[PDB]
Amino acid sequence: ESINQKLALVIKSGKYTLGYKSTVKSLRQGKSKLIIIAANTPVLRKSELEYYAMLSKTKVYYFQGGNNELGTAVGKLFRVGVVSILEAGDSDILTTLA
RNA sequence: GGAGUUAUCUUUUCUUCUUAACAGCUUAUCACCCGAAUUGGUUUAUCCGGAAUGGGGUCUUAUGGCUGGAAGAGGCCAGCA
Repeated sequence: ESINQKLALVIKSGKYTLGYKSTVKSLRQGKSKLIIIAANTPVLRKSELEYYAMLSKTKVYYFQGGNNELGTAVGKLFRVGVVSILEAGDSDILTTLA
């Protein structure tokens, strides 16, 4: 499974949140278990979500496509840089590594 | 405030007067509102704002207007020696 297939399942039973400030919260306190980082996410602010994730030792999914492919997988128009997955729910993203 | 026209006739008809550096007061655009849940802006709007979120949160520039200088000075037009 690719994570964009499983993102539609996070919407229902699980919880996600989008944003730089939203992911900054979630890596510092550690409410996110798995973040997603896209391709064309801005210069400084992308690197910090890699940093804080390695620091707290929260997991990072490095994405295949760009911000448009990531944004359509959740559901807004804008160039979604990150998706912070708090709870999985219906998503089979846990049992990818078994 | 001043004058009803040489010719029939005219006092709410025409004309003249009707003003003033600076400092203080304090507005459109931009960006840590990047970020972005939401949606003010004819609107296509990812955008940015009423409204809501962080970390602990807010800000610059600036047509005009308001206020001070001006206790004082000019000026339609007249009164005396």
